[PDB]
Amino acid sequence: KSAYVQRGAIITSDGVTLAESVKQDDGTYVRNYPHDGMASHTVGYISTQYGTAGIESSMNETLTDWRSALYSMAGINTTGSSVVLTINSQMQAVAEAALQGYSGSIVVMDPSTGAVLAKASSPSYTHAELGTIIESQLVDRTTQALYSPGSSFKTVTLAAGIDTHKTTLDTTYSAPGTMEIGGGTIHNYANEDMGTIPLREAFARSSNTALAQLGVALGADNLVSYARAFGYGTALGQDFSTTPSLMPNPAEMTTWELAWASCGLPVGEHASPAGPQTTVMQNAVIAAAIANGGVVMNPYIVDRVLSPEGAVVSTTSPKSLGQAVSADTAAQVREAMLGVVESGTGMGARVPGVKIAGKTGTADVGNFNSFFIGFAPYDHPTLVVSVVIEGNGENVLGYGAQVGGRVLAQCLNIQAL
Ligand SMILES: *C(=O)[C@@H](NC(=O)c1c(-c2ccccc2Cl)noc1C)[C@@H]1N[C@@H](C(=O)O)C(C)(C)S1
Repeated sequence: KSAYVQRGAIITSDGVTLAESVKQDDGTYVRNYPHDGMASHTVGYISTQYGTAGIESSMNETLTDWRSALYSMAGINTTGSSVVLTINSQMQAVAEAALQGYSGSIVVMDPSTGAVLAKASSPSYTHAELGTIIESQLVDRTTQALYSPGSSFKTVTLAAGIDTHKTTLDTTYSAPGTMEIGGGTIHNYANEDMGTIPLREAFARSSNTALAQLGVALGADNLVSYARAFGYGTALGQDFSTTPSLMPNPAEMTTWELAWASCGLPVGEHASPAGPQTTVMQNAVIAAAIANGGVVMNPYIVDRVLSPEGAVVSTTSPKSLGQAVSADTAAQVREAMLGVVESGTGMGARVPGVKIAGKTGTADVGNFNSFFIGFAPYDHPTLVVSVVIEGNGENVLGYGAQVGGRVLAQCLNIQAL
């Protein structure tokens, strides 16, 4: 009976329709996807073969007595209501252009609300291609793929160390090329001996040996608690599905495992999952919480629902998942992240004439992935970005940062119009 009931439209915040139902002469309705290929994973689909995904799935209730027995009356009475997303089409096009030629994903988010302004996964597909045989492409690498976050997770270790008042940005750390911890070995990248340096510098240069010592000083309970307070263990998304980011049961962790976890590498062996394992969306949520004075927002992608004749049925409200760190801690972490871009591993994210802050990472998976989270402008951030570029075959060292800065710069100009 449901082919005869018109399905509501899915529309961007700037007024671009990405999904629509069209009436047949038959009486039935056919699902049409204008600008087919934009925000495909987010818009989603309902397919017998390929399953259901995205807004088509999560808002299916919304987009979907005596008259019900008459199929001829299904068309007149009740139309589906439409969904206006928080996605902006120009920011979406920006994120999609930056992923051309690469596998991975980008999220652009408003740090004060958690509104998702761009959400792109690559490789992507068109709805036309769902009517044919295809495999990778269908995985939503923003929300439904887990990755070792590598050094980008040091944002959480740093935040926890500062928030528990166990260290400060100017506290010095030995940052040798190799160190014995928990009866195993931790190395800096390239075995680089950095000598004794302040934590802000250990963070800007992404020393594993330094940040591992902080993780060990923190202990497993604190490291796991802080990860969870940033959202680990929560299925992020008010109105979309994200697979929870994972940490171990702290009681099961060893010291060596702890050392590695605090650098973003999951090496545990126990009943509970190894961690951290992250989504890109979770990485955005962390950057956003840091950008927003420590207040974690549950991200969302629907702005509002519109009745068939264009009335506002309802509006999403921003909702907090709590205060993960104090405002004072957040300002310190923001400062440390500025250092990453101004003088450490994130210089590829620099954009002349605007202050960009962030944290980079690289995780071995002979393949490695490149991560970046960041926000801008440094003073009064209005945007957050989270990026993964998957190596696969290629060396992609530093690519996440170059992509991140580019996306932020172009999204700021869009914001400005
Ligand atoms: C965290 O991402 C860090 N990554 C590494 O150190 C990592 C290594 C490596 C080499 C020897 C012993 C242990 C490990 Cl994990 N191999 O692959 C990567 C490079 C640092 N962060 C990165 C950046 O912020 O992206 C680096 C490249 C500066 S190293």
